[PDB]
Amino acid sequence: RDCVHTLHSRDTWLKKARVVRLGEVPYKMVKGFSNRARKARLAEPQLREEND
DNA sequence: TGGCATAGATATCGCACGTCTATTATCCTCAGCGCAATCAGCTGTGACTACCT
Repeated sequence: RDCVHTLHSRDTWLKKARVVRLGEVPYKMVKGFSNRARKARLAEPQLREEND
């Protein structure tokens, strides 16, 4: 479990008063969902998985 | 007598079927500007009268 870690978006990290370091690799590329993003993904499902 | 298949008995994990509160950028309102026919005051012009010759 100590090797299992929780993650947040860069915007959510900033909300948590955290700034991602330069060049940091994405620990998890996952589904992205925001108002404009959600509507765009509903427009076409091919990029719903491709957002990451 | 003894090796073990063959199904009775039983859970067991996977696929599928219900809710739930938010990994992140809206909807009306009042004050601030604008545009077009009167109306009035600044300025020009004529009528009346003062002054140098």
